[PDB]
Amino acid sequence: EVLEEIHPQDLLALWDELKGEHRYVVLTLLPKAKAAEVLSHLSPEEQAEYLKTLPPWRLREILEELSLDDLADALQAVRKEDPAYFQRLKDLLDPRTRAEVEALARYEEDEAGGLMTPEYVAVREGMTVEEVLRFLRRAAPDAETIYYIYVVDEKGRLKGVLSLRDLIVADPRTRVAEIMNPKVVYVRTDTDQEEVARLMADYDFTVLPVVDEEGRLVGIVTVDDVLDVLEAEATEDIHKLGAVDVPDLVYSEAGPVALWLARVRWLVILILTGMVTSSILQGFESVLEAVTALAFYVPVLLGTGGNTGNQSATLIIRALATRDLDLRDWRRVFLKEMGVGLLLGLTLSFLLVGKVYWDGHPLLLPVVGVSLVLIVFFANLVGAMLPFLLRRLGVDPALVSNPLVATLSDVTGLLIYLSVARLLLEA
Amino acid sequence: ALREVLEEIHPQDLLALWDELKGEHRYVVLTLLPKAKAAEVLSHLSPEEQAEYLKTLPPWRLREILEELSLDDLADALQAVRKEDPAYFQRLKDLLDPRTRAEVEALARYEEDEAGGLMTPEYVAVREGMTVEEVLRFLRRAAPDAETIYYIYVVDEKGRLKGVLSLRDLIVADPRTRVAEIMNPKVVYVRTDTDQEEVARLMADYDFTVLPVVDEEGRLVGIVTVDDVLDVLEAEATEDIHKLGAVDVPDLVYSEAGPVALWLARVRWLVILILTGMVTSSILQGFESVLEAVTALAFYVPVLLGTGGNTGNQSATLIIRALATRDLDLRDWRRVFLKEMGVGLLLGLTLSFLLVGKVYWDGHPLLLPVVGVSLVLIVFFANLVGAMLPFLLRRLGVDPALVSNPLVATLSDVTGLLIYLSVARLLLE
Ligand SMILES: [Mg+2]
Ligand SMILES: [Mg+2]
Ligand SMILES: [Mg+2]
Ligand SMILES: [Mg+2]
Ligand SMILES: [Mg+2]
Ligand SMILES: [Mg+2]
Ligand SMILES: [Mg+2]
Ligand SMILES: [Mg+2]
Ligand SMILES: [Mg+2]
Ligand SMILES: [Mg+2]
Ligand SMILES: [Mg+2]
Ligand SMILES: [Mg+2]
Ligand SMILES: [Mg+2]
Repeated sequence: EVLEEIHPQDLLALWDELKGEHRYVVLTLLPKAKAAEVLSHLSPEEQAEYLKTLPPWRLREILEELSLDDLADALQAVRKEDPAYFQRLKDLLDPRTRAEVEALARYEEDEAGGLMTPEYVAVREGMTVEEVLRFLRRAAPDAETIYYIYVVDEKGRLKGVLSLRDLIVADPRTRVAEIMNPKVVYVRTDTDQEEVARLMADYDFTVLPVVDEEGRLVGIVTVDDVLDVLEAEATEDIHKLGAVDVPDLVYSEAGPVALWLARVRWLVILILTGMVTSSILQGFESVLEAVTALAFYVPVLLGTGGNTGNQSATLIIRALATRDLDLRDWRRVFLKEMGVGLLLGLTLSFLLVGKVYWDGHPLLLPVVGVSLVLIVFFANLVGAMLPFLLRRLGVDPALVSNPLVATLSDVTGLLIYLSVARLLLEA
Repeated sequence: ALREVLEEIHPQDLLALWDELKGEHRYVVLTLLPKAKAAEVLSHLSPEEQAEYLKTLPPWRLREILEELSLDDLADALQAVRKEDPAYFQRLKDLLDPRTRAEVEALARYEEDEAGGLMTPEYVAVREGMTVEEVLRFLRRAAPDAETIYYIYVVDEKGRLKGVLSLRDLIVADPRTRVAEIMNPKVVYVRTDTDQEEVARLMADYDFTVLPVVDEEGRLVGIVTVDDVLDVLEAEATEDIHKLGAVDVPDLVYSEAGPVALWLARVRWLVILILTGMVTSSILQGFESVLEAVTALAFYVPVLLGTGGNTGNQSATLIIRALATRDLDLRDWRRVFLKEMGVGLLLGLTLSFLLVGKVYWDGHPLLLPVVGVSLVLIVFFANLVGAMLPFLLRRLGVDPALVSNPLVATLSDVTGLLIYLSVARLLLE
C-alpha cells in the first residue's frame, strides 16, 4: 500500500511532532534505504540515540544502505557520545567499508575530507565516450553521482572532468580527453568547510573533486551537503553576533544549565569592560556634581553610540564573510564610513538637541549636541574597523559581536561626552 | 595578445578581479571578452552594475551579450533596467528575437522573489507515450539549448505535470522499456507564487538539484536550479544579518553603495530608536528627586543598563534564528518563556556577584542591594523580553528578524531604568 508511497521527507517533517516509540518502529518498518535516509537527516543527537536503540540487524541494515560520508557523520556522533559502543557499533561493518569510513573520520569534520564521499566515478585517461558510458552503467549502482566523471592519470591524480551531459551528446567513438575539461577546479582535504561552499557556489558546480595532500583524487563533495554548510555557517555567524559562542547549539535541544554555560562567558567579559564605565563616571564627579543635567542624557547619548557602532560593524562583518570586502579595503571603508558618521551625527543631533531644549535645559544644549556628532562619529568608525582589525590579526570578525561593540561604545561615549563637558565648563 | 593570454582566463578569475578594476577597465573587458564569457560576467554582477553596462556598452556587444545569456538571467538584467530606466528597458527588448523576447515578457511578469521569479523555461519535457530509447534520442537533440538534462519532466496533452525522470535512470534502464515506467508521480513541485526562500527550503531538504514550477492549474512553465537557490540562501541569510543590526535594505551591497546610499539605509532605524530612547531623558528627570539624594547612584547606570541590553541581545538572537531555521514552533513560546525564565535568573545571579563586588570595592558600600538586586531584576526581565519579542512579532505577521539588536538595547534602556530607579525609590525611603 503506502509502505512504498511515503517519502523519507514526509516522515522527516512530521518527526517534530511524533512520539519517540512510534518514531522508533518507523525505523524498523520502512524499507532499508528509506530507514537510512531518515536517520540521515536527523540531529546528530537523535542519530546516536537510535543507533543505540535499534536492533543489531536493522542496525547493520542502516549502516549498509547509508552513504559513506553520511555514515562517518553518524558514527562520529556516537564516537563523541558513547565511545565504547562506538567501536562495537563499528564492528558490524565489513572490512572494505570500515576501512573506508575510518579514513573519513581522520579528516576534520569542518574541512573537505570531512565533507567528501569516496563513491565517486573516476575513469583512467584514454577511453572513449561509448566505453565511459558502459563503465558508468557498471559503476552507477554504488556511486553517489555519475553526473560528473573525473579523469585521473596513472598515479591517481586529477587530469580532467567530464559531464554526463557531454557523453550523451557526443559521438560514442570520440576520445574523452578531447571533450573533458583539463582545468579541474578542486579542493584539498584540509580545505575549509566554508572555503568549499564558496567554490561550489562560485563556479555553479554540483559536485567537487577533493584531492588528497598529494593531488590524488580521494573523494567528492555534493552541493546538497554544502547547503547544510552554508546554513550552519550563517547560523554560527548570527549566533556570534548576539554574543553566544556555541557554533553547534540548537535551542530546542539544549537545557538551562547548558544555555547558562553558553551565554555566561561573554556577559562576564563585557561587564568587566562595562565596569570601566563606573570608574570613568567617578573620575568626572566634579562635573557631575556642578551641572546635574549632564547625567540626565547619558542613556540616550551613550546608547545612540552603540546603535551606530552595531550597524557599521554589522554592515562590515558580513561584507567580509560574503567576501564583498577584503582586508585591503579598510583604508577606503574608513573614508566612506567616516563621511557617513558625520552625516549620521548631524541628523541625530538636530533631533536630540530638540529634546534637550524642550526638556528645559537650553544651556547644556551645545554640550549634548556637539557630543553626539562626536560619538556617532567614533562609534561608527569603531564598529567599522574592529572586524577589519581582527582579520589582520587572524581572528573571526564575528567575535566583533553587537554586544561587544555596544559595551565598547560606552567606555568611549562617556570619555567623549564628559571630557567635552569638563572642557566646556571652563569657559 | 588580448584575445589570447586572456582568452583562457576564467570569467570567475575575472569576477574575483572585478572590484580591483576601474569603472573604465571593467568596461573594455566587458566589451572585448568573447560574447560568451562577457555575459557570464554580467550574469553574477549586481542589478545596479548590470543596468549600468547594459546602457553604456555599445548596441552591438549589447545585442551579442543580451542574447548569449541564460533566460532567467536575461529577465533579471531586464528588470534591473526597468527600475532605473523604464524607457531603455523596452528599447532594449528590441535587440531580442521574437522567441527569446517571448519567454521574457512572460518571465518578468512574475515576482522577483517568487518561484516564477528565479525560474527558467529551458527545461526538457516529454510524454509518457515514450520509451527510454526516444527520451535519450530526444535529449540529444534538445540538450544544447537547455539548463539541465539530468532531470526530465513529463507533461500531458494540455501541459500539466505528471512525473520526473533522472538521467541516471535513463542510463541504467533498458532502452526498450516505457517512460511512464521509471518516472515518478510522487513529483514534488512548487507554485509560481511560492516564496523565494520557501523554494530554497525544499530544494535543501529533498537534496534536489532541480525543482519544477506550475501555475494554479498544475501545468509546467519552468524550473529552478540549486545554483540560483544557492545565492538566495545567502541573500535571505545575509539580509537577516543586516536586519539584526538595524540596517533595513533588501540586497544592500556595501562595496557599491556610497555615503548617501548607506545614510539612506541606516538613518531610518537610528531615528526610530533615538526618539524611543529619549524616553530615558524624561525618565531620568521624573526621577531627579531620587537621583539628587544619592550621588553614587548614577555612577553605575551604564553598567546596569548596557548589561541587560546585552543579555536581551543574546536571548533574542538564539530565538530569532531558532525561528528562521524552522527549529521553533510559533507554539513553543510558552516553553521558551518557562525555559529562559531560569537561565536569566541564573545569569542574573552570577553577574550580580561580580557587579556587587565592584559597587562595594568601588567605594560605595552605602547599600549594594540598590544596585546588585536591580541587576538581577534587569538581567531577568530583559532576557524574557528579547525572547518573547520575536515570538509576538511573528503571530502578528511580521518578520521577527526585525527585533534587531539595537532595538533590543534601546528598548532595554526604557525598561532598565524604570526597574533600577524604582529599586532606588524603595530602597532609599
Ligand atoms: Mg569555521
Ligand atoms: Mg564528516
Ligand atoms: Mg553562483
Ligand atoms: Mg549557468
Ligand atoms: Mg552527501
Ligand atoms: Mg565566520
Ligand atoms: Mg522575502
Ligand atoms: Mg529572477
Ligand atoms: Mg540537505
Ligand atoms: Mg542524500
Ligand atoms: Mg539558472
Ligand atoms: Mg528572513
Ligand atoms: Mg547600550
